[PDB]
Amino acid sequence: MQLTDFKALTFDCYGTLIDWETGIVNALQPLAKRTGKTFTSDELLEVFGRNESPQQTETPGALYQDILRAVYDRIAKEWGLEPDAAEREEFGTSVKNWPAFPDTVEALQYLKKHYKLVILSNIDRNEFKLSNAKLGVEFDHIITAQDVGSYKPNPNNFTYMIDALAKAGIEKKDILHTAESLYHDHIPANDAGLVSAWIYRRHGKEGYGATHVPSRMPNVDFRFNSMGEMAEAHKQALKG
Repeated sequence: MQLTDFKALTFDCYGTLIDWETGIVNALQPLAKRTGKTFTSDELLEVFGRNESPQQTETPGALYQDILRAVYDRIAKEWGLEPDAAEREEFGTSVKNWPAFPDTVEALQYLKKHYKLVILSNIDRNEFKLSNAKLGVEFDHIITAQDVGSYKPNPNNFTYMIDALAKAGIEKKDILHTAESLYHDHIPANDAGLVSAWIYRRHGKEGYGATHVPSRMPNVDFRFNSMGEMAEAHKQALKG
């Protein structure tokens, strides 16, 4: 079991490559300021996660901005605030402001030299196009919840991706599914028979943050605390 055995990295984006937690914390600041309260980042992410998961209907909405706008309305209500139309508009379009993790671009640019790179996203294609401009590489394949007809962890998202990659020349055993979310990615990757690389982005933090809690702990074949550390492990494997 070696990193170099694989031909394609199939990525989660939001939480693995894009730091969506920092993006959400930043995007909630205008609304939070009106409460007069003081929130930690963990507290804001708890509020976001408790109010976003209900919006994850079985059939995906066409536009992720509609989820964010509905979340804004829910959070304004929870905080005893009246919603503001301009704040809602800015919050709903905020994916374009969500930053990459500081290590992501250099890691992706290295791994692009050696692997086919694929995206599996629950956030829609045009939002991901905005994030992609910050990620420093072109992705060979991009699969969204709108393509599949469901959100991960639905098994259809993984069979859709596996079939797409097979048609592109990548056998299932040559896929390494690389992602932070045990719930969204590694439980269904396990069930689908994929090998997993767990990027534990919250390794130095408490809890799951903006990420849904998993029903079980999945098996993972590789563990890294960052994308940069995955790239370093590949470099070390090639050196012997």
